[PDB]
Amino acid sequence: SDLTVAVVLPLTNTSYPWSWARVGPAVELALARVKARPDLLPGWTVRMVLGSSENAAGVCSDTAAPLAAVDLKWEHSPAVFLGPGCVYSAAPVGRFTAHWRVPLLTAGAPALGIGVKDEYALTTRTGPSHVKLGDFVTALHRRLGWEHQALVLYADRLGDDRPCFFIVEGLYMRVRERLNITVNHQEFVEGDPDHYPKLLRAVRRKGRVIYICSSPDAFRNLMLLALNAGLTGEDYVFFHLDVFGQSLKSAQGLVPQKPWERGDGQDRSARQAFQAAKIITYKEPDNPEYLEFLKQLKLLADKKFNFTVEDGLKNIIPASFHDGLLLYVQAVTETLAQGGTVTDGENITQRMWNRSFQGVTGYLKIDRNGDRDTDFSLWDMDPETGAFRVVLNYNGTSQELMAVSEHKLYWPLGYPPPDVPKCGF
Ligand SMILES: *[C@@H]1O[C@H](CO)[C@@H](O[C@@H]2O[C@H](CO)[C@@H](O)[C@H](O)[C@H]2NC(C)=O)[C@H](O)[C@H]1NC(C)=O
Ligand SMILES: *[C@@H]1O[C@H](CO)[C@@H](O)[C@H](O)[C@H]1NC(C)=O
Ligand SMILES: [Br-]
Repeated sequence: SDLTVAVVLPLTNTSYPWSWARVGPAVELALARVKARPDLLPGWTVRMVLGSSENAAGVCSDTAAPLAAVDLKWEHSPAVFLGPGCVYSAAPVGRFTAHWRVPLLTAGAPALGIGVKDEYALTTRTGPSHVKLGDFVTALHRRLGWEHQALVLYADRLGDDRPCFFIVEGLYMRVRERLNITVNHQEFVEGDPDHYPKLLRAVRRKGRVIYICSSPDAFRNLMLLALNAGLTGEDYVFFHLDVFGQSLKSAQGLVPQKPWERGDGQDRSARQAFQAAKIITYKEPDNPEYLEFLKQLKLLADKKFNFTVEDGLKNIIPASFHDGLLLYVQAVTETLAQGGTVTDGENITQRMWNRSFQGVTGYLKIDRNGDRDTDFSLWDMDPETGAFRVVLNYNGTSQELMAVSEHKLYWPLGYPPPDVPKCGF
Protein backbone atom coordinates (compact mmCIF):
# COMPACT_ATOMS: atom_id res chain seq x y z
CA SER A 1 0.00 0.00 0.00
CA ASP A 2 0.98 3.67 -0.22
CA LEU A 3 2.71 5.80 2.38
CA THR A 4 1.69 9.26 1.16
CA VAL A 5 4.00 12.17 2.00
CA ALA A 6 2.62 15.69 1.77
CA VAL A 7 5.15 18.34 0.82
CA VAL A 8 4.58 22.00 1.58
CA LEU A 9 7.64 23.85 0.28
CA PRO A 10 8.49 26.53 -2.29
CA LEU A 11 7.69 24.69 -5.56
CA THR A 12 8.63 27.45 -8.07
CA ASN A 13 10.92 29.86 -6.21
CA THR A 14 14.45 28.38 -6.29
CA SER A 15 16.17 30.80 -3.92
CA TYR A 16 15.41 29.22 -0.50
CA PRO A 17 17.70 26.58 1.06
CA TRP A 18 14.54 24.44 1.33
CA SER A 19 13.25 25.26 -2.20
CA TRP A 20 11.80 22.24 -4.05
CA ALA A 21 14.54 22.58 -6.72
CA ARG A 22 17.04 21.50 -4.04
CA VAL A 23 14.93 19.43 -1.66
CA GLY A 24 13.14 17.49 -4.42
CA PRO A 25 16.32 16.01 -5.96
CA ALA A 26 17.45 15.21 -2.38
CA VAL A 27 14.12 13.51 -1.63
CA GLU A 28 14.48 11.50 -4.85
CA LEU A 29 17.90 10.25 -3.80
CA ALA A 30 16.37 9.26 -0.45
CA LEU A 31 13.54 7.33 -2.08
CA ALA A 32 16.04 5.51 -4.34
CA ARG A 33 18.04 4.38 -1.33
CA VAL A 34 14.77 3.12 0.27
CA LYS A 35 13.66 1.34 -2.92
CA ALA A 36 17.01 -0.54 -2.89
CA ARG A 37 16.46 -1.75 0.69
CA PRO A 38 13.57 -4.30 0.70
CA ASP A 39 13.98 -4.64 4.48
CA LEU A 40 12.50 -1.13 4.75
CA LEU A 41 8.78 -0.32 4.71
CA PRO A 42 7.69 -3.97 4.14
CA GLY A 43 4.64 -3.83 1.86
CA TRP A 44 4.54 -0.02 1.63
CA THR A 45 5.55 2.32 -1.22
CA VAL A 46 6.31 6.00 -0.46
CA ARG A 47 4.42 8.35 -2.81
CA MET A 48 4.74 12.14 -2.80
CA VAL A 49 2.05 14.81 -3.19
CA LEU A 50 3.11 18.45 -3.58
CA GLY A 51 1.61 21.77 -2.50
CA SER A 52 3.20 25.20 -2.52
CA SER A 53 3.92 27.53 0.37
CA GLU A 54 4.22 30.51 -2.05
CA ASN A 55 1.77 33.43 -2.37
CA ALA A 56 1.02 35.14 -5.73
CA ALA A 57 4.19 37.27 -5.32
CA GLY A 58 6.27 34.06 -5.29
CA VAL A 59 7.44 34.18 -1.66
CA CYS A 60 6.71 31.66 1.12
CA SER A 61 3.62 32.87 2.99
CA ASP A 62 1.89 32.47 6.35
CA THR A 63 -1.35 32.03 4.36
CA ALA A 64 -0.56 30.05 1.20
CA ALA A 65 1.13 27.27 3.22
CA PRO A 66 -1.68 26.35 5.70
CA LEU A 67 -4.20 26.66 2.83
CA ALA A 68 -2.06 24.15 0.86
CA ALA A 69 -1.63 21.81 3.87
CA VAL A 70 -5.41 21.75 4.37
CA ASP A 71 -6.02 20.94 0.68
CA LEU A 72 -3.39 18.16 0.68
CA LYS A 73 -4.82 16.78 3.94
CA TRP A 74 -8.37 16.53 2.50
CA GLU A 75 -7.36 15.21 -0.92
CA HIS A 76 -4.67 12.67 0.06
CA SER A 77 -4.90 11.81 3.77
CA PRO A 78 -1.06 11.93 4.05
CA ALA A 79 0.71 9.85 6.66
CA VAL A 80 3.27 12.65 7.21
CA PHE A 81 4.17 16.23 6.23
CA LEU A 82 7.49 17.31 4.76
CA GLY A 83 8.20 21.02 5.26
CA PRO A 84 7.49 23.94 5.40
CA GLY A 85 10.95 25.55 5.68
CA CYS A 86 10.08 29.22 6.37
CA VAL A 87 9.34 30.12 10.00
CA TYR A 88 6.29 32.05 8.83
CA SER A 89 4.94 29.11 6.84
CA ALA A 90 5.91 26.50 9.44
CA ALA A 91 4.23 28.21 12.41
CA PRO A 92 0.59 27.86 11.20
CA VAL A 93 1.15 24.50 9.41
CA GLY A 94 2.65 22.88 12.52
CA ARG A 95 -0.35 23.83 14.67
CA PHE A 96 -2.62 22.16 12.07
CA THR A 97 -0.55 18.96 11.87
CA ALA A 98 -0.47 18.80 15.68
CA HIS A 99 -4.26 19.05 15.76
CA TRP A 100 -4.49 16.30 13.15
CA ARG A 101 -1.95 14.23 15.13
CA VAL A 102 0.02 13.79 11.90
CA PRO A 103 3.85 13.98 12.06
CA LEU A 104 5.62 16.90 10.34
CA LEU A 105 9.29 16.66 9.26
CA THR A 106 11.44 19.66 8.47
CA ALA A 107 15.05 20.77 8.20
CA GLY A 108 13.98 24.39 8.26
CA ALA A 109 11.84 26.12 10.93
CA PRO A 110 14.77 27.04 13.20
CA ALA A 111 12.72 29.53 15.28
CA LEU A 112 12.47 29.18 19.05
CA GLY A 113 8.64 29.05 18.99
CA ILE A 114 8.62 25.75 17.06
CA GLY A 115 10.56 24.15 19.92
CA VAL A 116 7.48 24.40 22.15
CA LYS A 117 6.41 20.83 21.36
CA ASP A 118 3.26 20.92 23.53
CA GLU A 119 1.96 23.20 20.78
CA TYR A 120 4.10 21.77 17.96
CA ALA A 121 3.32 18.13 18.70
CA LEU A 122 4.85 15.55 16.36
CA THR A 123 7.14 18.15 14.74
CA THR A 124 10.60 16.69 14.18
CA ARG A 125 13.37 19.10 13.18
CA THR A 126 16.28 17.43 11.38
CA GLY A 127 18.11 20.61 10.41
CA PRO A 128 19.54 23.33 12.64
CA SER A 129 17.52 25.37 15.13
CA HIS A 130 18.45 28.64 16.77
CA VAL A 131 18.53 27.51 20.43
CA LYS A 132 21.39 25.25 19.37
CA LEU A 133 23.37 28.41 18.62
CA GLY A 134 22.60 29.43 22.20
CA ASP A 135 24.27 26.17 23.27
CA PHE A 136 27.33 27.08 21.21
CA VAL A 137 27.58 30.58 22.72
CA THR A 138 27.08 29.08 26.20
CA ALA A 139 30.07 26.77 25.59
CA LEU A 140 32.25 29.61 24.21
CA HIS A 141 31.63 31.81 27.25
CA ARG A 142 32.44 28.98 29.66
CA ARG A 143 35.65 28.19 27.78
CA LEU A 144 36.82 31.82 27.67
CA GLY A 145 35.63 32.98 31.13
CA TRP A 146 32.97 35.48 29.99
CA GLU A 147 30.27 35.36 32.67
CA HIS A 148 28.73 38.85 32.92
CA GLN A 149 27.80 40.67 29.73
CA ALA A 150 27.31 40.51 25.96
CA LEU A 151 25.81 42.76 23.29
CA VAL A 152 23.93 41.58 20.17
CA LEU A 153 23.37 43.73 17.07
CA TYR A 154 21.15 42.48 14.26
CA ALA A 155 19.43 43.50 11.05
CA ASP A 156 17.08 42.06 8.42
CA ARG A 157 15.73 42.84 4.93
CA LEU A 158 12.60 44.98 4.39
CA GLY A 159 10.08 42.52 5.86
CA ASP A 160 10.26 38.76 5.39
CA ASP A 161 11.24 35.62 7.34
CA ARG A 162 13.49 37.93 9.40
CA PRO A 163 16.33 35.37 9.75
CA CYS A 164 18.46 37.53 12.08
CA PHE A 165 15.62 38.42 14.42
CA PHE A 166 14.91 34.68 14.91
CA ILE A 167 18.61 33.89 15.28
CA VAL A 168 18.96 36.48 18.06
CA GLU A 169 15.64 35.52 19.70
CA GLY A 170 16.91 31.93 19.82
CA LEU A 171 20.41 32.87 21.01
CA TYR A 172 19.15 35.28 23.69
CA MET A 173 16.65 32.94 25.36
CA ARG A 174 19.03 29.96 25.53
CA VAL A 175 22.05 31.97 26.68
CA ARG A 176 20.03 33.72 29.41
CA GLU A 177 18.74 30.39 30.63
CA ARG A 178 22.15 28.70 30.99
CA LEU A 179 24.58 31.54 31.87
CA ASN A 180 22.49 34.17 33.72
CA ILE A 181 24.44 36.93 31.88
CA THR A 182 23.14 40.33 30.79
CA VAL A 183 22.44 40.28 27.06
CA ASN A 184 21.88 43.72 25.53
CA HIS A 185 20.38 43.83 22.08
CA GLN A 186 19.81 46.41 19.40
CA GLU A 187 18.11 46.20 16.01
CA PHE A 188 19.11 48.30 13.00
CA VAL A 189 18.22 48.70 9.31
CA GLU A 190 21.16 48.03 6.97
CA GLY A 191 20.72 50.68 4.25
CA ASP A 192 20.19 53.48 6.75
CA PRO A 193 23.21 55.69 7.62
CA ASP A 194 21.19 57.22 10.50
CA HIS A 195 21.53 53.95 12.45
CA TYR A 196 25.33 53.86 12.58
CA PRO A 197 25.78 56.52 15.29
CA LYS A 198 23.60 54.49 17.68
CA LEU A 199 25.29 51.20 16.75
CA LEU A 200 28.77 52.56 17.50
CA ARG A 201 27.53 54.28 20.66
CA ALA A 202 25.99 50.95 21.83
CA VAL A 203 29.22 49.01 21.10
CA ARG A 204 31.11 51.54 23.24
CA ARG A 205 28.69 51.52 26.17
CA LYS A 206 26.74 48.26 26.15
CA GLY A 207 29.33 45.49 25.70
CA ARG A 208 32.82 44.22 24.90
CA VAL A 209 31.87 40.73 23.70
CA ILE A 210 29.77 41.65 20.63
CA TYR A 211 27.62 39.49 18.30
CA ILE A 212 26.48 40.84 14.93
CA CYS A 213 23.86 39.22 12.68
CA SER A 214 23.87 41.02 9.33
CA SER A 215 24.95 40.88 5.70
CA PRO A 216 28.73 40.50 5.07
CA ASP A 217 28.92 44.14 3.93
CA ALA A 218 27.20 45.53 7.04
CA PHE A 219 29.65 43.60 9.20
CA ARG A 220 32.67 44.95 7.26
CA ASN A 221 31.37 48.48 7.51
CA LEU A 222 30.85 48.21 11.26
CA MET A 223 34.35 46.78 11.70
CA LEU A 224 35.89 49.64 9.71
CA LEU A 225 34.00 52.12 11.89
CA ALA A 226 35.03 50.27 15.08
CA LEU A 227 38.70 50.50 14.04
CA ASN A 228 38.51 54.19 13.22
CA ALA A 229 36.95 54.77 16.65
CA GLY A 230 39.92 52.99 18.30
CA LEU A 231 37.88 49.93 19.29
CA THR A 232 40.40 47.09 18.94
CA GLY A 233 41.01 43.40 19.73
CA GLU A 234 42.45 44.29 23.16
CA ASP A 235 39.11 45.38 24.61
CA TYR A 236 36.62 44.07 22.07
CA VAL A 237 35.78 40.91 20.16
CA PHE A 238 33.26 40.94 17.31
CA PHE A 239 31.48 37.73 16.40
CA HIS A 240 29.79 37.65 13.03
CA LEU A 241 26.77 35.36 13.28
CA ASP A 242 26.77 34.10 9.71
CA VAL A 243 25.35 30.62 9.99
CA PHE A 244 25.28 29.90 6.26
CA GLY A 245 28.75 31.43 5.73
CA GLN A 246 27.82 34.17 3.26
CA SER A 247 30.87 36.24 4.07
CA LEU A 248 32.97 33.27 2.93
CA LYS A 249 33.61 31.45 -0.38
CA SER A 250 33.02 27.71 -0.93
CA ALA A 251 34.96 24.88 -2.64
CA GLN A 252 38.13 26.97 -2.20
CA GLY A 253 40.65 24.21 -1.50
CA LEU A 254 43.94 25.97 -0.76
CA VAL A 255 42.81 29.49 -1.76
CA PRO A 256 42.87 31.47 1.52
CA GLN A 257 39.65 33.07 2.81
CA LYS A 258 39.88 36.86 2.97
CA PRO A 259 36.32 38.01 3.89
CA TRP A 260 37.63 41.54 4.56
CA GLU A 261 38.61 41.98 0.89
CA ARG A 262 36.72 44.19 -1.58
CA GLY A 263 39.28 46.02 -3.74
CA ASP A 264 37.48 49.19 -2.62
CA GLY A 265 40.61 50.98 -1.33
CA GLN A 266 40.01 49.90 2.28
CA ASP A 267 41.42 46.37 2.29
CA ARG A 268 44.45 47.18 4.49
CA SER A 269 42.16 48.92 7.02
CA ALA A 270 39.65 46.06 6.77
CA ARG A 271 42.36 43.45 7.45
CA GLN A 272 43.45 45.48 10.48
CA ALA A 273 39.82 45.77 11.60
CA PHE A 274 39.14 42.01 11.19
CA GLN A 275 41.90 41.15 13.71
CA ALA A 276 39.14 41.81 16.25
CA ALA A 277 36.59 39.74 14.33
CA LYS A 278 35.67 36.04 14.39
CA ILE A 279 33.04 34.28 12.25
CA ILE A 280 30.42 31.79 13.49
CA THR A 281 29.00 29.38 10.90
CA TYR A 282 27.31 25.98 10.79
CA LYS A 283 29.85 23.13 10.57
CA GLU A 284 30.54 21.86 7.07
CA PRO A 285 30.07 18.06 7.21
CA ASP A 286 33.43 16.41 6.39
CA ASN A 287 32.41 12.72 5.92
CA PRO A 288 32.80 11.18 2.40
CA GLU A 289 29.08 10.33 1.95
CA TYR A 290 28.31 14.06 1.92
CA LEU A 291 30.64 14.88 -1.00
CA GLU A 292 29.04 12.00 -2.86
CA PHE A 293 25.58 13.38 -1.98
CA LEU A 294 26.56 16.81 -3.37
CA LYS A 295 27.79 15.21 -6.62
CA GLN A 296 24.52 13.31 -6.98
CA LEU A 297 22.34 16.25 -5.89
CA LYS A 298 23.92 18.60 -8.49
CA LEU A 299 23.39 16.17 -11.37
CA LEU A 300 19.77 15.42 -10.46
CA ALA A 301 18.82 19.07 -9.86
CA ASP A 302 20.19 20.09 -13.26
CA LYS A 303 18.54 17.18 -15.04
CA LYS A 304 14.99 17.05 -13.55
CA PHE A 305 14.53 20.37 -11.72
CA ASN A 306 16.16 22.77 -14.19
CA PHE A 307 18.51 24.20 -11.51
CA THR A 308 22.19 24.81 -10.75
CA VAL A 309 23.12 23.91 -7.16
CA GLU A 310 26.02 26.04 -5.93
CA ASP A 311 28.48 24.89 -3.31
CA GLY A 312 27.80 26.34 0.12
CA LEU A 313 26.69 25.73 3.69
CA LYS A 314 23.06 26.11 2.51
CA ASN A 315 23.26 22.57 1.07
CA ILE A 316 23.10 21.07 4.58
CA ILE A 317 19.35 21.81 4.50
CA PRO A 318 18.41 19.52 1.56
CA ALA A 319 20.81 16.88 2.97
CA SER A 320 19.03 17.08 6.30
CA PHE A 321 15.71 16.71 4.51
CA HIS A 322 17.27 13.64 2.89
CA ASP A 323 18.48 12.29 6.22
CA GLY A 324 15.22 13.24 8.03
CA LEU A 325 13.17 11.31 5.48
CA LEU A 326 15.38 8.23 6.02
CA LEU A 327 15.22 8.54 9.81
CA TYR A 328 11.42 8.70 9.46
CA VAL A 329 11.40 5.67 7.09
CA GLN A 330 13.45 3.69 9.66
CA ALA A 331 11.08 4.67 12.50
CA VAL A 332 7.97 3.61 10.52
CA THR A 333 9.69 0.27 9.73
CA GLU A 334 10.41 -0.34 13.43
CA THR A 335 6.78 0.53 14.16
CA LEU A 336 5.49 -1.90 11.53
CA ALA A 337 7.74 -4.66 12.95
CA GLN A 338 6.15 -4.40 16.40
CA GLY A 339 2.47 -4.48 15.34
CA GLY A 340 1.88 -0.79 14.60
CA THR A 341 0.86 0.99 11.39
CA VAL A 342 2.04 4.04 9.41
CA THR A 343 -0.55 6.45 10.83
CA ASP A 344 0.62 5.89 14.43
CA GLY A 345 2.19 9.37 14.65
CA GLU A 346 2.99 9.36 18.37
CA ASN A 347 4.72 5.97 18.23
CA ILE A 348 6.67 6.89 15.04
CA THR A 349 7.79 10.23 16.52
CA GLN A 350 8.98 8.63 19.80
CA ARG A 351 11.28 6.41 17.73
CA MET A 352 12.89 9.45 16.05
CA TRP A 353 13.28 11.56 19.21
CA ASN A 354 16.29 11.01 21.48
CA ARG A 355 17.99 8.96 18.77
CA SER A 356 21.17 8.57 16.72
CA PHE A 357 21.27 7.99 12.98
CA GLN A 358 23.82 7.79 10.13
CA GLY A 359 23.13 9.82 7.00
CA VAL A 360 24.86 11.88 4.31
CA THR A 361 25.30 14.71 6.88
CA GLY A 362 27.22 12.28 9.11
CA TYR A 363 26.31 11.41 12.66
CA LEU A 364 23.03 13.02 13.68
CA LYS A 365 21.36 13.11 17.04
CA ILE A 366 17.76 14.17 17.55
CA ASP A 367 17.41 15.42 21.15
CA ARG A 368 14.61 14.61 23.64
CA ASN A 369 12.66 17.61 22.36
CA GLY A 370 12.73 16.36 18.74
CA ASP A 371 15.40 18.80 17.52
CA ARG A 372 18.68 17.88 15.87
CA ASP A 373 21.92 18.61 17.68
CA THR A 374 23.73 21.20 15.56
CA ASP A 375 27.47 21.50 15.04
CA PHE A 376 29.21 24.88 14.62
CA SER A 377 32.59 26.18 13.43
CA LEU A 378 34.46 29.25 14.66
CA TRP A 379 36.65 30.97 12.06
CA ASP A 380 39.36 33.51 12.91
CA MET A 381 42.38 35.26 11.33
CA ASP A 382 45.94 34.06 10.86
CA PRO A 383 47.73 37.29 11.97
CA GLU A 384 50.61 36.49 9.60
CA THR A 385 48.51 36.14 6.38
CA GLY A 386 45.20 37.86 7.20
CA ALA A 387 43.46 34.65 6.10
CA PHE A 388 40.46 33.17 7.96
CA ARG A 389 40.14 29.51 8.86
CA VAL A 390 38.27 27.15 11.18
CA VAL A 391 40.09 27.07 14.55
CA LEU A 392 37.29 25.56 16.72
CA ASN A 393 34.52 23.01 16.21
CA TYR A 394 31.53 22.47 18.46
CA ASN A 395 29.80 19.14 18.76
CA GLY A 396 26.13 19.84 19.54
CA THR A 397 25.65 16.48 21.29
CA SER A 398 28.70 16.27 23.58
CA GLN A 399 28.72 20.09 23.88
CA GLU A 400 32.51 19.89 23.40
CA LEU A 401 34.72 22.54 21.83
CA MET A 402 37.72 21.03 20.02
CA ALA A 403 40.74 22.72 18.47
CA VAL A 404 40.99 22.28 14.69
CA SER A 405 44.27 21.45 12.88
CA GLU A 406 46.10 22.20 16.16
CA HIS A 407 45.30 25.93 15.72
CA LYS A 408 45.16 28.42 18.58
CA LEU A 409 42.46 31.10 19.08
CA TYR A 410 43.90 34.46 18.01
CA TRP A 411 44.09 37.23 20.61
CA PRO A 412 46.31 40.34 20.14
CA LEU A 413 47.36 40.22 23.81
CA GLY A 414 47.48 36.40 23.88
CA TYR A 415 44.37 36.16 26.09
CA PRO A 416 40.71 37.12 25.40
CA PRO A 417 39.45 40.53 26.50
CA PRO A 418 37.38 40.62 29.69
CA ASP A 419 33.61 40.94 29.05
CA VAL A 420 33.52 43.86 31.51
CA PRO A 421 36.19 46.60 31.11
CA LYS A 422 38.39 47.27 34.15
CA CYS A 423 36.87 50.75 34.65
CA GLY A 424 33.20 50.09 33.85
CA PHE A 425 31.22 50.97 30.72
C1 LIG B 1 11.82 34.18 -4.69
O1 LIG B 1 11.94 34.54 -3.33
C2 LIG B 1 12.63 35.74 -3.05
C3 LIG B 1 12.50 36.01 -1.56
O2 LIG B 1 13.09 34.95 -0.85
C4 LIG B 1 12.02 36.90 -3.83
O3 LIG B 1 12.84 38.02 -3.70
C5 LIG B 1 12.20 39.47 -2.39
O4 LIG B 1 11.09 39.93 -3.13
C6 LIG B 1 10.40 40.98 -2.47
C7 LIG B 1 9.15 41.30 -3.30
O5 LIG B 1 8.37 40.14 -3.45
C8 LIG B 1 11.36 42.17 -2.25
O6 LIG B 1 10.77 43.27 -1.56
C9 LIG B 1 12.60 41.68 -1.48
O7 LIG B 1 13.52 42.72 -1.23
C10 LIG B 1 13.26 40.55 -2.27
N1 LIG B 1 14.44 40.03 -1.58
C11 LIG B 1 15.45 39.33 -2.12
C12 LIG B 1 16.27 38.52 -1.16
O8 LIG B 1 15.72 39.33 -3.32
C13 LIG B 1 11.93 36.60 -5.31
O9 LIG B 1 11.26 37.65 -5.96
C14 LIG B 1 11.18 35.29 -5.53
N2 LIG B 1 11.22 35.00 -6.95
C15 LIG B 1 10.17 34.56 -7.65
C16 LIG B 1 10.42 34.28 -9.11
O10 LIG B 1 9.05 34.37 -7.18
C1 LIG C 1 29.67 14.34 18.65
O1 LIG C 1 29.65 13.82 19.96
C2 LIG C 1 28.79 12.70 20.03
C3 LIG C 1 28.54 12.32 21.49
O2 LIG C 1 29.71 11.82 22.10
C4 LIG C 1 29.40 11.57 19.20
O3 LIG C 1 28.45 10.55 19.11
C5 LIG C 1 29.62 12.00 17.78
O4 LIG C 1 30.34 11.00 17.10
C6 LIG C 1 30.34 13.34 17.72
N1 LIG C 1 30.29 13.82 16.35
C7 LIG C 1 31.33 13.68 15.54
C8 LIG C 1 31.13 14.10 14.11
O5 LIG C 1 32.41 13.23 15.92
BR1 LIG D 1 8.46 26.94 2.99
